[PDB]
Amino acid sequence: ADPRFAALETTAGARLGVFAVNTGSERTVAHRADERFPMASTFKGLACGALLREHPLSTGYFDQVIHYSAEELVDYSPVTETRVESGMTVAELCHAAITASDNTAGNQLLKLLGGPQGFTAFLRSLGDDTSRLDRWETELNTAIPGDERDTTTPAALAADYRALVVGDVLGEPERAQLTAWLVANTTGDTRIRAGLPEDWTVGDKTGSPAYGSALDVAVTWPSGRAPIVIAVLSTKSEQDAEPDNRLVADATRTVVDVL
Repeated sequence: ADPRFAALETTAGARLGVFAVNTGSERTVAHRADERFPMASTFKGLACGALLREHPLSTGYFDQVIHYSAEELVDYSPVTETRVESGMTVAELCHAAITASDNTAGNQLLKLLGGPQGFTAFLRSLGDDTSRLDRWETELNTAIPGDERDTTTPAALAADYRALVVGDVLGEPERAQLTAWLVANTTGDTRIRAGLPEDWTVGDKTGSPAYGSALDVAVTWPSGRAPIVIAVLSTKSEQDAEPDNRLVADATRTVVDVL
């Protein structure tokens, strides 16, 4: 393994999990890639993918309006709080869940999927027998060390995003829309995006649960080359620790250098 990852995590006082795959050559880079970390808001992109697979755009399903109540609003609901009166279409909830990380939007997608259990069943349907979602927003962010609830691994998370964005799990309109939402993410500018060459196209989904956790998963296209899928998950030993965005960016640049 490349010694940069051990130095990165030791200096940052964090446990660092990395998995990246060049989908053209199949070369990989892995550090703690099979260890569990919180999945947290990285579930939101997968939940959109699950709904897109269960209800293709051509059915009209994404045009229906969900009339969620004000009582269902949880902490950090930047879009959904502004639309309680009118409701939001499923497509708008997906946009909010991915690009703004809206927590009520995430719960609304979970409801349509049959809750955390139905979402986890979708992960199994991708061949992911490791990741699991157990709770709703915002309890799923507790990130207690050792607790397997609401966890993934760098390798499993990368595989799932690869299958939905690069691979052929979804139909073509659904794959394109999921890709567009990830590329339009607004929450990731200091994480994986900050470690990549400026010219690469990037779509990503972040999360920042407790225990100083900084998570990001991305698909990136170097100019005219096959995409690279990158998962970088980090967490710390103290509940109230500070997430380290620059750790995610630095691990990403290390991946670029190795691949």
